[PDB]
Amino acid sequence: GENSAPVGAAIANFLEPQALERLSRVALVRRDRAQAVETYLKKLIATNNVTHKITEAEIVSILNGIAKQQNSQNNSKIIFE
Repeated sequence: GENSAPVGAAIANFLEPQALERLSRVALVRRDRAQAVETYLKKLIATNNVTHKITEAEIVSILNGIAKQQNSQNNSKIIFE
């Protein structure tokens, strides 16, 4: 209750009921994917990105990217030298 936000409560309220259930199902098979979804939300809110939440449409799209992200790659901002 209240606006305490221990650690995961702050991000738990930034999700959808239907989307939350989906994340639980995927985590059962691939926890790595579900871990990135929960960590991604906290990353955006903790950083500054707080203009939208994660719905069933967003969670499915991000989940697909999460699995694809782990495909032997580590270049994002270090490609200018």
